[PDB]
Amino acid sequence: CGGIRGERA
Repeated sequence: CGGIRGERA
C-alpha cells in the first residue's frame, strides 16, 4: 500500500 506513492486497491 503506497511504497514510493499514495495509492491502495
